[PDB]
Amino acid sequence: AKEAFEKIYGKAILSFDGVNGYDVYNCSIPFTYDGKTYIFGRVEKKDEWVHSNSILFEKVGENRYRRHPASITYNLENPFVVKIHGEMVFGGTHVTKNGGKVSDYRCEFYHGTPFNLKYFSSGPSKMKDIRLVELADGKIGIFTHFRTEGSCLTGFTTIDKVEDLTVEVINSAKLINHRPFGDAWGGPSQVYLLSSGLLGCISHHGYLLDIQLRIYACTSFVFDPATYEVYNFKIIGTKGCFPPCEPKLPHLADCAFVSGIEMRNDGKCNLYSGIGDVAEGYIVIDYPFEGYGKIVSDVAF
Amino acid sequence: TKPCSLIPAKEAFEREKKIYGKAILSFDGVNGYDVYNCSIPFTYDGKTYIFGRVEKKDEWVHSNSILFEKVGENRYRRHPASITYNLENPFVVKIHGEMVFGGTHVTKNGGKVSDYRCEFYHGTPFNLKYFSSGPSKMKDIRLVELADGKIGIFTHFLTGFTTIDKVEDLTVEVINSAKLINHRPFGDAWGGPSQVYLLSSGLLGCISHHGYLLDQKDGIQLRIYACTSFVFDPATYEVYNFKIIGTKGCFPPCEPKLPHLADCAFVSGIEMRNDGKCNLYSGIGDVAEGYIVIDYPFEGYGKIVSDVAF
Ligand SMILES: OC[C@H]1O[C@@H](O[C@H]2[C@@H](O)[C@H](O)[C@@H](CO)O[C@@H]2O)[C@@H](O)[C@@H](O)[C@@H]1O
Ligand SMILES: OC[C@H]1O[C@@H](O[C@H]2[C@@H](O)[C@H](O)[C@@H](CO)O[C@@H]2O)[C@@H](O)[C@@H](O)[C@@H]1O
Repeated sequence: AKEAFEKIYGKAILSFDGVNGYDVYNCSIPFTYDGKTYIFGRVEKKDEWVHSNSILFEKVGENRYRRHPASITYNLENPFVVKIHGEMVFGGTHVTKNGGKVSDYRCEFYHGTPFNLKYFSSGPSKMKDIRLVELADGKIGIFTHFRTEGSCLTGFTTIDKVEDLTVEVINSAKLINHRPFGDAWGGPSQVYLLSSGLLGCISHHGYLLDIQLRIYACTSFVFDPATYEVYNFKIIGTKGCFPPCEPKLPHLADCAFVSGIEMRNDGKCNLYSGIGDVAEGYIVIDYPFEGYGKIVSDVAF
Repeated sequence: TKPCSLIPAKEAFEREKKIYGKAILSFDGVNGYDVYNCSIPFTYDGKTYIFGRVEKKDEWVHSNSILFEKVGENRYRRHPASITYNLENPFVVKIHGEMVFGGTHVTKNGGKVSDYRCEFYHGTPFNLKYFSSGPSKMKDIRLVELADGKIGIFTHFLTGFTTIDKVEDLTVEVINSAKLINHRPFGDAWGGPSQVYLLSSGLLGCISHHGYLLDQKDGIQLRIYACTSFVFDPATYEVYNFKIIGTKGCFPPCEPKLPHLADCAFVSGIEMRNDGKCNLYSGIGDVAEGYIVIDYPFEGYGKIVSDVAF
């Protein structure tokens, strides 16, 4: 609601080459494959709305990524990755239009190796916020976000195998205790298995500050799959924490759309976020799940 | 019982056809994947291009559409600058001075196909912008710029036809309200529009796919696809000159993706040659793209005046 978060140990905006100067934002977390670092980016012209594609970028230098020409691209917004049963699960939002107007959107899921991803399922109509994680016992955890009916409710369910991911499973997910989130809307960008067996969630939450301001903040919480309880909900980042950048339009002046965290050698983490729907940056923050266990999941493909 | 009405015409075509040449296209830069069910070739900025459906031979419904630049005779390579499209069966047309690009976007549920619709993009060939989808489970939607500057739309429910003023006006509602064309020439064949051309007469030259299920005495069931053409009067919805113009056996040999596709040619369209004949491009056996050199199929109804010179 009104927290008192406004310590950062460093910050940067990433540079992206090979996309004709287009904006790149709302990225996946970085991942490794075959001795290199990669990231998926949402690529869009600054002056175009709902004209995104998701592109695979290879890290080529400090804070610098270049489109990898071998990879196919995906007709998707807000790409994301996770490791399930030793392979990549990749997703994003596929937008349908009717005569230029958005009419539908759904999450599309791919699995395989990073240069050989195969489409296997979509989530339900008008559900953007779906994230997967491998649980300690090898089941697959699924976070869902029920947004269509004016409500903003988060669900959680499990499946045994990734090709069991269906509309029916997602739609029937049991609701989590959402009372910690208050009037915020959103959900996880990246979910992590912790050494405790709990799940560390790095999430995006939106608020109207009261005419209103739209705020999109980087948040975290810890989730217990055994009880459906939520712990330690907090704000961990805002757009003002990142280096300045002119937002895509003025109404996005307080918009950070989180990507996720990466652990550092020094025990702190890089919090990656889309900012202003124009850029990707990171801030260096304290480990947000401190006391609930260390991250044991990885994106080392 | 009720053998498809098209079988006699298919058999007669195989007896009576005139083929002046043939080739299978070669594709570089897709890791040995199959490339089939292409767009027609087009030109842009002094080069020749074609969009291809790219899929591993032993994978079903795992396609992407890739832009290929022409390297040499019958040879194309993936153009690395282009984005790729998560689509089957890509196609192009020129409308109001720009490219309209389309293909089929497949939705799955737990690995199983649950839906598919045509997605449309517009712009220049390396800068295509998504603007609309057709209705659920309608693959074969084709556009053409009419003699009067309106946009003609062919639909498949039975083939329908309707018009719009500007490409942004292409909606599910417009497509679903299309009036049915004269069905009587087509009989009981399954089929759909492929590339549509404006003719100098103001009529439309339509390249189409038509086919049927064939049970074989001892053999397995084939899904025949043949390359067909007809001429269409947009004022009356009348169809002229419906005929077969290509079959898989006309093209160079290629082992089909699965045995039921041993007589599947899924047409792409025609390209005029300097000698007044045409290259008929087709997907063959869902594994390759080829062309056969044929007589101009709209002979007597006017010259093609539409273009894909972008
Ligand atoms: O713009 C802030 C925030 O809003 C949501 O997406 C918007 C836009 O990015 C997207 O093209 C359309 C259609 O899907 O929806 C929203 O207008 C978020 O999901 C996120 O993308 C964005 O940062
Ligand atoms: O396979 C013959 C012919 O059939 C249709 O497509 C098939 C297949 O290629 C496609 O992946 C799926 C899902 O759309 O549908 C059909 O099984 C045609 O549309 C054409 O693509 C193909 O040559």
